[PDB]
Amino acid sequence: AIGEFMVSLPRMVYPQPKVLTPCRKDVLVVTPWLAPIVWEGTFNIDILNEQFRLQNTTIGLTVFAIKKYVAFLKLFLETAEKHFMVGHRVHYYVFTDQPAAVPRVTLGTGRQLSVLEVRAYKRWQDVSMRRMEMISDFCERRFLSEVDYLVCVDVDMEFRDHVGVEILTPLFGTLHPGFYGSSREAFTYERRPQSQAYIPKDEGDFYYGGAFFGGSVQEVQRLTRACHQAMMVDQANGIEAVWHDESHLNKYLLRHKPTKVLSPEYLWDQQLLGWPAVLRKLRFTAVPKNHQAVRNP
Amino acid sequence: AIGEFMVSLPRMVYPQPKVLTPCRKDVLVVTPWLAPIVWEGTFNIDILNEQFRLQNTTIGLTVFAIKKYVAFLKLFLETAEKHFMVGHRVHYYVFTDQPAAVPRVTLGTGRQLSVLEVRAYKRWQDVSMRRMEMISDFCERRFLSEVDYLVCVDVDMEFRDHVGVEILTPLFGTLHPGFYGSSREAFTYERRPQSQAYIPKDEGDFYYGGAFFGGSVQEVQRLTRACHQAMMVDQANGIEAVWHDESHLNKYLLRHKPTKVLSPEYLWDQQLLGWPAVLRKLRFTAVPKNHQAVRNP
Ligand SMILES: O=c1ccn([C@@H]2O[C@H](COP(=O)(O)OP(=O)(O)O)[C@@H](O)[C@H]2O)c(=O)[nH]1
Ligand SMILES: O=c1ccn([C@@H]2O[C@H](COP(=O)(O)OP(=O)(O)O)[C@@H](O)[C@H]2O)c(=O)[nH]1
Ligand SMILES: [Mn+2]
Ligand SMILES: [Mn+2]
Repeated sequence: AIGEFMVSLPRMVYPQPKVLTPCRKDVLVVTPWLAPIVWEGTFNIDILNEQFRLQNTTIGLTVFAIKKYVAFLKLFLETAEKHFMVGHRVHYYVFTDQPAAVPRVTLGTGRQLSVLEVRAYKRWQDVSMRRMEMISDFCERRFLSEVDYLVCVDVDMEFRDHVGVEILTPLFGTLHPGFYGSSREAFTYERRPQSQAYIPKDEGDFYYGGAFFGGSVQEVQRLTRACHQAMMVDQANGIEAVWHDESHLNKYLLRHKPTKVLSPEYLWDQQLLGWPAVLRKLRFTAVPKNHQAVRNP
Repeated sequence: AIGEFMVSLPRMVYPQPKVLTPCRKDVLVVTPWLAPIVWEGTFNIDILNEQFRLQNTTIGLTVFAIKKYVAFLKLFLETAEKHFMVGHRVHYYVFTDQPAAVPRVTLGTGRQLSVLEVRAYKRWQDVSMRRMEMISDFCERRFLSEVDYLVCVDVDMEFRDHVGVEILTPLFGTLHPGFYGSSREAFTYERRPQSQAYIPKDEGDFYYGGAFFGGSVQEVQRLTRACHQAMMVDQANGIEAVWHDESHLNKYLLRHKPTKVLSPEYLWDQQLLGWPAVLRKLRFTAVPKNHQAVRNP
């Protein structure tokens, strides 16, 4: 549940925090609005696991596998079983136009998977964008009654290392791996004022990735509905934002600041970007794909 | 109010966060449980002021002025008017055995003061300790219906610099200025197992000061009631914790981790400790006093 039951941590033995030693010297670990930026070295997972297990936390994970992207499910789910929220209650929600294509992946105790059938749009842009509507449609259907937090990710990915309760918070976004070191004017925000996703050149905190966001069910409902409604205004006006759902996500998180930000450890592409010294772990990574082949019949 | 009304920030122009530049190189700015540690340089007050003003936030400030400590009220309140939550709604709650001794301090718009008459205990230790019971007694009386957050401080103090909405969170404690650089075994926790405040030598995150804590009304109610109930168990067992309410506060915050920690900028004694380089601002500081004289007839 969320809202903090009154509970007490047990005695624990762990290293004392070091007030006069920074946990990272190379990166920003807190935003200007006092949201943690989650990097390895910022958290003691044992403390966090205790806190969230005592609250009996259930995490939902949404993933869309539409048309040829069903091919990504087996590795996605296998690796989620190794690395995502292990020890906590997990409910996977696989949205697909092909239920019979969902692989039979063996789940650990306390973990379940539901298949949600949805329609397939022709254009990959529309498939990607309509995730906001579909996630918002399923808050009342399932999520409010089944999970405490939702984590909403791309399927063309694999887990390689721990992704756990350190991410959980009312609202989070993830630093896009292409832009974490970039100046805001280089961010690929929507720059046309005729779109609802428009962000001027002198605004913006971060460039968040569309492939990994989440929060409490309430906050995810708000985000997804807002982004969908904004998309529909754009469609009525004959404009499609340059990066689709990601552009609208960025507008939303500029205006509604996240309560945690995940570092690019949580959203990476090793083929394109290697393994920089600033990433102590590569947690959730792109699986190589040929856009043209996989997005079209 | 608290619980986040759906609201949007206006357009704002401010410096871009620097992902690859730490906001402080000299101090820890986030705890191992991902609570911000509030130091100058960690926050953009303009963003935070927007967030909290859009939620129409009201902050209660409790202060006890019992027996001779009424002498501290005028400077406390005058300086709070200059530095505490300016621009936000504030409700001061002055607990005293002498209502006629509360000075007539001129308040800014949107700020009010209530005088709450309470009994005076003989021993200063009991006066200090019984604040927990009294704060807890006033959650149902006033606070739940009047304020969003409570800030609970010593009176023998003055504000010298900004203390604002950067502190606000469900539950906060403050690093005691005598111990922020100390190892845990040097912390003056209660070390006798026969007290409810007992903390073993291999446990503890920080040594929090009894003179400055707070949070949402709900969380402050929980803390104060727990500390009072623990005090009463100790009294029945013929033991008084070594540092009184501070010892019980430390036990509570070990077991129930705060969601922000304030640096010693927020609780300082310049006479005893000077102005170290690590303090960029001295915000809330001790007023010199002679313990023996001021605590006794
Ligand atoms: O034919 C498609 C196109 C997209 N997607 C979903 O939409 C997400 C976003 O698209 P994609 O991963 O192609 O975007 P990219 O990471 O390349 O920007 C995918 O991970 C899938 O979950 C899908 O299921 N089928
Ligand atoms: O006779 C007394 C003793 C204590 N206090 C209150 O209890 C707080 C804690 O006591 P004190 O400041 O003496 O503790 P110290 O800061 O010296 O540890 C004071 O700030 C007052 O708010 C009081 O009002 N009258
Ligand atoms: Mn993708
Ligand atoms: Mn004091």
